[PDB]
Amino acid sequence: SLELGAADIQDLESFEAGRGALPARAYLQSDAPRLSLNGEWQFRLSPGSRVAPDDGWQLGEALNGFESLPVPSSWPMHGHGAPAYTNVQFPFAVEPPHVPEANPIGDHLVVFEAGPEFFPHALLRFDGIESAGTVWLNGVELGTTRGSRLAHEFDVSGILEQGENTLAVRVAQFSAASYVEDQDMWWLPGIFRDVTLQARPAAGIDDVFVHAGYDHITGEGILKVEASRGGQAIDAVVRVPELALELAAGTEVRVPAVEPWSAEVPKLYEAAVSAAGESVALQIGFRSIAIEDAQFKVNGRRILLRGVNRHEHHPRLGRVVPRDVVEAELRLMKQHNINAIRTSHYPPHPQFLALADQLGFYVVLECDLETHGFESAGWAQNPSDDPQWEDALVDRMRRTVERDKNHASVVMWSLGNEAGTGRNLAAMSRWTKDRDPSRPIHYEGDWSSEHVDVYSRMYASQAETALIGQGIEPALNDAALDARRRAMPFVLCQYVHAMGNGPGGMSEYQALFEKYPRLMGGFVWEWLEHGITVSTADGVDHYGYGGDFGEEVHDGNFVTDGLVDADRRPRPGLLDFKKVIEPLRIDVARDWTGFTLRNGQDFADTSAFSFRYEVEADGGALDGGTVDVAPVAPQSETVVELPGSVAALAAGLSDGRPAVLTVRAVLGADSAWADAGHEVAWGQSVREPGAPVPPAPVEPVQVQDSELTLGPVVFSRATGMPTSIGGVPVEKLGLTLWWAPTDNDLGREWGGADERPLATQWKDAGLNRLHTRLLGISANPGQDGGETLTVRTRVSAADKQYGVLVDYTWSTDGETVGLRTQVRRDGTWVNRGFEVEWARIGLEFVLGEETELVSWFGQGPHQSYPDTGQGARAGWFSLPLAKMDVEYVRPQECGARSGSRSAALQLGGRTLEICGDPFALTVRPYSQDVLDAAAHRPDLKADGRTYLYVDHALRGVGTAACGPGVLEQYRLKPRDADFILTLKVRS
Amino acid sequence: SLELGAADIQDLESFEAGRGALPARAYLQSDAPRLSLNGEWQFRLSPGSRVAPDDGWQLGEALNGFESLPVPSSWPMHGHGAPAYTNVQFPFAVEPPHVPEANPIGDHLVVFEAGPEFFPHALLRFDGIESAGTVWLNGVELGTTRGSRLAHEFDVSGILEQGENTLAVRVAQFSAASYVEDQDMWWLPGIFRDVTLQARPAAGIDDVFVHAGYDHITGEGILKVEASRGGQAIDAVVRVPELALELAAGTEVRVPAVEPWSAEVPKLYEAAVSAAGESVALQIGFRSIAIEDAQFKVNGRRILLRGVNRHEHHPRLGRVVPRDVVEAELRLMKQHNINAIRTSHYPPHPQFLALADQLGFYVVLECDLETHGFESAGWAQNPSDDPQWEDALVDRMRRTVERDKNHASVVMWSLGNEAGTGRNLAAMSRWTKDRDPSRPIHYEGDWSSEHVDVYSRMYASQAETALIGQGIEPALNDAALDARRRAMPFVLCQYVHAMGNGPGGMSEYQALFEKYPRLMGGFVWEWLEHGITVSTADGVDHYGYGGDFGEEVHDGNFVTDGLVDADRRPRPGLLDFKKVIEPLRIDVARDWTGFTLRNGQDFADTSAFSFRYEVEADGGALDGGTVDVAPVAPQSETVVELPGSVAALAAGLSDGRPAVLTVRAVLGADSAWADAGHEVAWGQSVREPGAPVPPAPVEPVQVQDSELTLGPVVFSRATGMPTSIGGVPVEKLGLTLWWAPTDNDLGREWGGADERPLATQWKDAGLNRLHTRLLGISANPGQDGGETLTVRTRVSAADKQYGVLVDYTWSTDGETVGLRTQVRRDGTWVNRGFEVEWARIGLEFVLGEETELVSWFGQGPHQSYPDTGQGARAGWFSLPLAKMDVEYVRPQECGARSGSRSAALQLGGRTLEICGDPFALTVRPYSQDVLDAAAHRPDLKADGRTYLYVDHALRGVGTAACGPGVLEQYRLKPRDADFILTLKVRS
Ligand SMILES: OC[C@H]1O[C@@H](O)[C@H](O)[C@@H](O)[C@H]1O
Ligand SMILES: OC[C@H]1O[C@@H](O)[C@H](O)[C@@H](O)[C@H]1O
Ligand SMILES: OC[C@H]1O[C@@H](O)[C@H](O)[C@@H](O)[C@H]1O
Ligand SMILES: OC[C@H]1O[C@@H](O)[C@H](O)[C@@H](O)[C@H]1O
Ligand code: NA
Ligand code: NA
Ligand code: NA
Ligand code: NA
Ligand code: NA
Ligand code: NA
Ligand code: NA
Ligand code: NA
Ligand code: NA
Ligand code: NA
Repeated sequence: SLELGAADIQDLESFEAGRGALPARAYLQSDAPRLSLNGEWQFRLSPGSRVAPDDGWQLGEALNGFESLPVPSSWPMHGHGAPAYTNVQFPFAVEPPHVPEANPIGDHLVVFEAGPEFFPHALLRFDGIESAGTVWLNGVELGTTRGSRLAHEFDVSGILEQGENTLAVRVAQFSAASYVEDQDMWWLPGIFRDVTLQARPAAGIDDVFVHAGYDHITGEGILKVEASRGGQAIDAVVRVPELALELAAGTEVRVPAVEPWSAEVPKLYEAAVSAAGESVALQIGFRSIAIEDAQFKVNGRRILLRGVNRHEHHPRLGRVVPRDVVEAELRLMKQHNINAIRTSHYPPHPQFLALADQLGFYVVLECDLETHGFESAGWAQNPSDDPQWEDALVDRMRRTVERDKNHASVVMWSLGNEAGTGRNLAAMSRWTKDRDPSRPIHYEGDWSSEHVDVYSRMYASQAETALIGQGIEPALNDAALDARRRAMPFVLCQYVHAMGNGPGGMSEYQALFEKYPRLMGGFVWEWLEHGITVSTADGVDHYGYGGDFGEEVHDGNFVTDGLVDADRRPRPGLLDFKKVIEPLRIDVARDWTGFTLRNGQDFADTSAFSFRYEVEADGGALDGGTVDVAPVAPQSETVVELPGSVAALAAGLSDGRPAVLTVRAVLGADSAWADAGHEVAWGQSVREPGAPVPPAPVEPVQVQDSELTLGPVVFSRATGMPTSIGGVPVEKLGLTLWWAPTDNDLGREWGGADERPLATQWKDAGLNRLHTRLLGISANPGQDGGETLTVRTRVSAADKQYGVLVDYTWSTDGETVGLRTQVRRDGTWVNRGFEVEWARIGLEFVLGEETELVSWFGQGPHQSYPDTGQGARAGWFSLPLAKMDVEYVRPQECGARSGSRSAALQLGGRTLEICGDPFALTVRPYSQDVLDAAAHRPDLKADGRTYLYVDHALRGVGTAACGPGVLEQYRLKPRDADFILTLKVRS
Repeated sequence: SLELGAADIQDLESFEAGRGALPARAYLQSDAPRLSLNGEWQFRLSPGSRVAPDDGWQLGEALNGFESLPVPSSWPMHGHGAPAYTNVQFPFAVEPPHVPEANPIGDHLVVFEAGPEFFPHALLRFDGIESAGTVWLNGVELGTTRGSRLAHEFDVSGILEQGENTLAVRVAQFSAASYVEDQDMWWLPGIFRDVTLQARPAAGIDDVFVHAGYDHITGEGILKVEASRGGQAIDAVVRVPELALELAAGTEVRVPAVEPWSAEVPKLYEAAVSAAGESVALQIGFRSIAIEDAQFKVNGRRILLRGVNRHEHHPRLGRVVPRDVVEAELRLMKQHNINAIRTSHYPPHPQFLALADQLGFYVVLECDLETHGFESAGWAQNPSDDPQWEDALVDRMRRTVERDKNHASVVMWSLGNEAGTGRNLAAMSRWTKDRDPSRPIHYEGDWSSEHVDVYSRMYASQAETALIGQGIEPALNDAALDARRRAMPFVLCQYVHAMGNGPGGMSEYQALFEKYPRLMGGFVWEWLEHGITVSTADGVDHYGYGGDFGEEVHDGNFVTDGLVDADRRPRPGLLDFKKVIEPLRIDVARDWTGFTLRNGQDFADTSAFSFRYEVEADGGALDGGTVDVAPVAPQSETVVELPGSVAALAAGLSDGRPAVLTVRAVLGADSAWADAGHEVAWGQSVREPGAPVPPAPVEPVQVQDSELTLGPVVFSRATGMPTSIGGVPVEKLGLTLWWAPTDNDLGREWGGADERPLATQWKDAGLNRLHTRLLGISANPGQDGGETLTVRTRVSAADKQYGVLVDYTWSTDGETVGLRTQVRRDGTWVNRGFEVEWARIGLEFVLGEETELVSWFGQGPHQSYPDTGQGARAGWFSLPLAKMDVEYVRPQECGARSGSRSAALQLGGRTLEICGDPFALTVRPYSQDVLDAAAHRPDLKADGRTYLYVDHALRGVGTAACGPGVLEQYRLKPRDADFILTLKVRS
């Protein structure tokens, strides 16, 4: 046997869970001496095991080819190799347990000093290594690590020396473990979490298991704190000063009156567990979880999960998320009404749990297991059902549970994600149920739900969710399993996929969640986009995605699919989600005399809120103030009278004059996660402006050689289009039926014989390449000598027989311009045997000047489409042109403001005003073809023009990239239509 | 009605065949004064009718914005606008008869002088205007033209002035006529054929209709020459000096003994038809066409059509083909055994016919009609069935027939191409049959063949052609139509689509054509690639295709689909076609004592040929000479003894020594189309070399730290691959299963539930991204202390479970290296539910040095794949590296030499020799990924390496871009395989 590297590769191809580590235990804050070894290490990268040197480097002499690297790190984020993104597909041939030849091997080394406090006994702790580590201390092999987001500890007693020590870690990117770590995220090798030296004093505490239940009938806590050393129960004293408790470890007691823990009221009691040589600090939250009557209950009450799936990602540091970023993003979640987190799809940093305990989230804590890439071969060779993987998979679940078992915020254990079905998942479940019966088990991969306590699905349609909510879903074939599952509460562990413009359809899910007790709620996919910061030539920063790093196989921008960008800037979808899940419902009376208030919280009353009202009209705020609301109990509702001045305004206002009454619930005092005045919920009553009044057509049409003039409008006799309106240059006016496809429009709509993405249906139909033919121009009798001008056109596409006849009828009294647009189908809009859907029925004005400011009356300030925009409230808004856009990583249709009644564009010295029955408003400095063609934001370029879109109809955006497409009521099928606009130019 | 251009557009949207022209007539050479107005004209381009100026330009004063342009021209070939390519799809919305707003309008003007010989009567002739012309002379509108490849004449009597005249022509690119001119070719507006002034003397001859039949029983000609003036029969004298004839026009006579016209013997008699004021010169070919017993017969004999479809294209002049290019390309056709031409899909230049008469081609003369783009809407609005188009379509057929009716070479009239079915096609057929019953009618669009005389199909499979050949195809539903069609002879008006690497499957068609009398033969699609010369930045010329000129809709390189490139350089497919259709069959005896000779001609014996033999061995030609063959009658065969020295050589040669006997039929004397010695047919008998002798494995394996040495081979212990062989640096050695897709591999294979193109099946399966894992390296006992080296690998692709185990076993005696390769499937090669086919089973050697020369024993000199290479004969060949490639416009797999037994690559100072059982040999200066990625030839770049491909198996190339894919016997399904090679390096 003559090839090199055979021994290294045999270890990497091992089915075992690594070797030499201490037993799995909790992460515990203790008074034992601790030394962080984080800092600047030395690093050397080789392309595979067979050429990785065996040159004595572990002794830190002859450091040929090492350079400085921070640890913790995801090494490709610091110029060593490159990040690589795949969703489902493995980036290596699928032949477990074998590894590819191209397998980055990273050799890490650090020299440190240990004082006498680390003797005689100490350990080394590694909180994460992707994917396989071998650890040496002073040349002595301690062992190996498997389970990339799991902790490993190694005893260094007798190996650690007083004074200088040399720690060496060889890390392989790929190993047999990669076959069970196929999460949809970047592949990023490294020592990416803390490395810590911990003294282990005699008579200490190795592990602690807190049991802190709550009896909602009596108000009592039920407390038992187990403590062990070396795997044996030990005498320790547990002290809980706030509850006046001093008790022995290992004894169960009843605490007469505790305040229970929930995400809404995350009450924690400080406790210490003390042995003669070591003391552990704990935060204890008393809460009990029960499944009863097909409901998921905490402390005796059904809860509603308002969740997100949280990955660990940083755009410049990879899997290393700095603590201040964690703290800020959790506050941002609370500020957007989120109360639940799924740790997709692996345990988080160990210090994450205390923050979730403190700030208050219901946490689904998920084991590091996903074998999704085996699905394409019908799950042949799936690790989850292969006996050779049993010890490895049970070890993952054991380490997951042991680390985090003391945290009140963890309300469910999850076995993993998209790992199919099989005997090893059943083993993991059995192990967990035996070890910790206090928490229900979650796993979506096995729909029969045989080895779980809740029924979990991902992206089940609103329709199917409604059936499950009513308990009337189709039965399993096994009647015993059906009876069990039909009696389980139901959770969407992932739903309303938040990629790009979207997600649509959130309100239809939320109405079900709030109506049906069996529906626990849902976790959006996902919290964050995994953008990675890159720069073009000339150094414009932007986010990159799959394929931007030279990957042979990748999944493009499917990793940029979140509610916030990688720097935690909200996408519009987060603003809408906040409103959809708001925990108070405020229904303002149409006569402005009061509002109905529903408290949708599970435990807290409304005493934390201040209730504010404001009345706004075109001239500004007319009135505002606070109203005193007696605290409303959870799940209750009341009517609140508004002060009489508000109704008096409603009475006085002229008919047709717009006015907006807004009632808001804000924090009355600072919380841990937001300041006093932070808005939690709102409701509105709107007095809509009257429909626009088209002008009297008293101005005649003036005929020149090549132009026509009608009041302030000049028209080309060659095209029938205006060339200027009140001095504003017009380069083009035409009908629009299409938009630059969203990420959702690039997804297939499963169901229906046509499974082309909508973007492809549009391209096949020519909707992205429409052309206009002029049929005629004629003047007609107006009023008092005036005339109207009718321009008749037909819109179609090359090689197609279907079209729409579009008639524009222009009128003017010299100041206001009336524009009537009439659209009539000419031939059936069917292509390749399927009906052609439209994006919109609208007009595109291309103006020959740049727009500085856009103002409108409608919804805002952010974008809104028919099935989104919940967070866009009624009002008057004004934005610089640049802020009308949405900085999605792949540019796509975005920025429409649906429900507009009036708009004003400032174009230098003139203002173009537009009024209509509800229309969508979009304004861009580049064309739709530039938007569509652009793959990254630097591809967008302003051309000195204004592209103004006025839509009479729009389709929704749905979630077709993953899950339901646009629901029927928001789809736009071809139809005939007519609509009126008025236009005015002020100088 | 206020829009501009309404009158111009109404004329362009007219269904009528234009106006003001003289009656259609023949193109006739006459002694009447003629003046060509070709030369430098003045030209002005406008973007559409509505802005085209009406500024008096037709009077040639105030020439604001005109510049010089040659006429004839296709104006986009001279920098005015751009060529645009579509295949089927129309480049404008389909709403006949309406035209798009973007419609290039070209205003042409020339001033010329007319002498007194053009008075009192003269006409102006236009032999082609694409697509709509309006003609003025001295400001007087003469009329308009429709039918872009048809002639129009206008009477200028009373309008032409003695002295200076001003001719003005406004030409619109698009008109209602564009809907009936949807040929797959470039859209190219212009005045693209001759413009001629012709005097019309009193007592002249306006039209002539030659009727020249042949009675094959008596050998007599049957002659009647009709002559008219002003639509009335006239007294004229017909003189045919060579036949001693002086006869009256309008009288039918029997000529006692003529020599009949055929493509093989294109006998023409010079004749003159004379009235008092004008004389016409004619070339008369006596031939009669008959359909009898389901056979297409000329002069009493069934013929075999060896055809091509000929478009008119020039890479720099567009639809203008210079006469010297026409003459040369026709000679090139004859030089490649072609005897028939279809004028796809419009009449050719009027002077083309005399050349076809003279050089000898059977011509299918096709009317300018194609409505293919209506098929996508189920032929809704198809002009061919719309009564409004009847006069326009009958006018096209009338002008087609009248122009060319006197030419012996025209043996069938065709109504058009891909125009569906309908009443107007039936009218065209009825008109033609009434006017000229001497020629059968062709039209493939109506398979029922109700209004035609032959059954025509395009790209019918070899299988279906065999059924039709035997008269056993499925019946039509109408038994009367079935009886008629089953009694028709059958022609493939298009077959073996010649796009890119290919066409495969030609031999299977040819065997049928020669076996079954009902099969008339076939016309390849097509003669030429319509490449257009363009240049990159830095000025490297290359051909462009669809999309290279900014087209919104286009069909890419589907216009580069010919046997020759646009400059008439042969593609390999033409060299193979020449051999497939060779009109003599030479079958050399295996004992080299003689050959069987079949004369496959229809009329001529073999007396025109000299029969040559040559014997070649490794050292060169051993013997050669001529053999006297008594002339063999058409459709007969004989055995010819070879001189005894040839057999004596066969006897003397050592067993296993390679030797090639070639017998060739060459022209014994110059012809009109080639020189004496031009090769027409050949046959060979080959004494194959013995299989290679692997060396005795007497050399041991030497083990170094990171390398192994086995005789002259050095191996990496990290990869198992050789790093040098006899000092030749080796960068990579690995298995190949894939090739850079051909144009055919990009086509769908209709039939079978999998209609992905093969290229897509390969991409989905990862065949374009294979990776290799090393399993082990070990030495084994050899002979006399020597050892063999076995390297075990596995080849697969990321995210796939299927692989192939590949074992390489190396041996050496210090000079020769033996390489045994064993391939074993590991898992089923099925992806997406369908079996994955392979391109090949071979090896890729990447050498670290450039190759100057490639020599081999096998077939050549050009490329050969399993279902091609008919023209590649056995022999020894040697080419510079650059000449191994094939300059297809879109680079793709090409250049393999199948059937190789030995190869030698000169790499500077060393020669690498390879021997094997038959293998395919390819050598390139760039990798397969560069080849695949390249869209035009300048994308290819040499990287300083040599890419050497040795294939044990290859698949065929088929014709899947249009018509049959690879036939079953040439497909390469996954299998297990083993093969031996020997390698030697000479310095
Ligand atoms: O973004 C697509 C998503 O699809 C789900 O099936 C998966 O569980 C998620 O991890 C993510 O990949
Ligand atoms: O102010 C009410 C709060 O209720 C919590 O349960 C939630 O996590 C917060 O996001 C906020 O909605
Ligand atoms: O190259 C594809 C070919 O397809 C045929 O159907 C057509 O008759 C030809 O003109 C050419 O378009
Ligand atoms: O030399 C025989 C010749 O026969 C003709 O019919 C044919 O057009 C030529 O290409 C050549 O084959
Ligand atoms: Na619920
Ligand atoms: Na994703
Ligand atoms: Na209050
Ligand atoms: Na809204
Ligand atoms: Na885009
Ligand atoms: Na035949
Ligand atoms: Na073509
Ligand atoms: Na002879
Ligand atoms: Na051959
Ligand atoms: Na290519």
